[PDB]
Order: sequence, then structure tokens, then C-alpha cells
Amino acid sequence: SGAIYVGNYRVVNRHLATHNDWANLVWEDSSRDLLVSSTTAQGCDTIARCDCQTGVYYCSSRRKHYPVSFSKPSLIFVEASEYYPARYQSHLMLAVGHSEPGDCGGILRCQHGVVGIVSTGGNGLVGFADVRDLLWLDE
Ligand SMILES: CSc1ccccc1CC(=O)N1CCC[C@H](CCO)C1
Ligand SMILES: [Zn+2]
Repeated sequence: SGAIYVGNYRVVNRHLATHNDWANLVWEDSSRDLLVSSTTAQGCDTIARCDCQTGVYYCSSRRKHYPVSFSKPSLIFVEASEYYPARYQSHLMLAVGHSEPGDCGGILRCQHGVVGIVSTGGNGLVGFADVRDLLWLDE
């Protein structure tokens, strides 16, 4: 679990969004596993605006942060589950690093700020949904 709070917005994994998130929906993209809902309070997370391929992510299944090298956002494969059937996930970045179910929502950060959130992973790999292209989160 986990979310990003920037201004009057809450960014969560679309498969983990609550009834409240859907009742205050701003934007969602099933292919990206993202959903953004509105909030009454002001968020202070800084979104990174860069092309970094190194950063640190929080791994709840180990209560630890890990440094990782990650790929550029791209279209990659995901099987099925209570949430989606096989499809290409867009805007996804992979890194070699520990993850298993429950780890979705952990933040990936670089020196410039928030890069993305854990969304998938498998056999020793972890997948992050990028948020750096969503320029409207700041305005
Ligand atoms: C860190 S998730 C993980 C890691 C290792 C193993 C298994 C998982 C769970 C997982 O991969 N999924 C269930 C939730 C939806 C995911 C796709 C989202 O577009 C797929
Ligand atoms: Zn950066």
C-alpha cells in the first residue's frame, strides 16, 4: 500500500483505489495502473521532472529502502489477477530488486523528487509506474 500527495491530489495504484478515490476521481489509466483523486488538504510531495535512471525505493516486505538502476518508461507484460488479464503495461520502469504482493504503492525517488510507485514485479524484478510525465500534478 502507499500513495503520493501533491497539492490537492492523491496518486494511488488503480487496483488499490478505494470507494472514496473513485467518488472523487480526477483521472485514471488502466494501462498504467494509476488513479488520481482529489483531496481537501494540501500535499507537499515534490514530483521529479528528469530522465534519471537511478534512485531509491521503499520495500514494505523488508521494512527497508533499496538503491536501484531502472529502465526508461516503456510498454511491458503482466499476467492476470483479481485486477487485470495479460496486457502491455505502459509507462512502466523495471529494476533488479526485491518485491512481492503488498509492495504496491512504495515510492521510488531520485535527487529531484518522486519518480513513481511500485506497481508489479516478479521473479526478482520490480516494476514502477512512472509519474514524471504528469505535468498537471503541479498546476
Ligand atoms: C509488487 S507486486 C508483485 C511482486 C511480486 C509478485 C507478485 C506481485 C503482484 C502483482 O504483480 N500483481 C497484482 C496486482 C496488480 C499487478 C499489475 C498492475 O498493473 C500484478
Ligand atoms: Zn531525477
